[PDB]
Amino acid sequence: SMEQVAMELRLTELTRLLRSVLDQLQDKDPARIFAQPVSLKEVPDYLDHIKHPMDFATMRKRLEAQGYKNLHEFEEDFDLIIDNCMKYNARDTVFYRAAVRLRDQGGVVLRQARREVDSIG
Repeated sequence: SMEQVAMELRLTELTRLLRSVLDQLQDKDPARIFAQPVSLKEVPDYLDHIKHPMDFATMRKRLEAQGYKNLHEFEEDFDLIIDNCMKYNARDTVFYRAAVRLRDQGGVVLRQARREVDSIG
């Protein structure tokens, strides 16, 4: 149908906007602490601590398969990256501190993304 195509153009445009949001969030992590999944070879207990691991490469795979239906789902994954880190790593660590700085900096990008998603529909 024509509606299904219009829908798919919206999903495609959302994917376009979320791709740009993802790039901007990831620039706030120049150390690449959140770039890839936590290694289960190097942290073999990780899943005993963290039940839903997340990272930017995993978010990008979902994104490129148009797996985010709306901004809320994308924010959920970004918040997992942060929140997982802040639970697994202690407050005095470079990892925890990196998550705080990413949360703080990402806030600004996410604020305007919500406006753009509402605004453009």
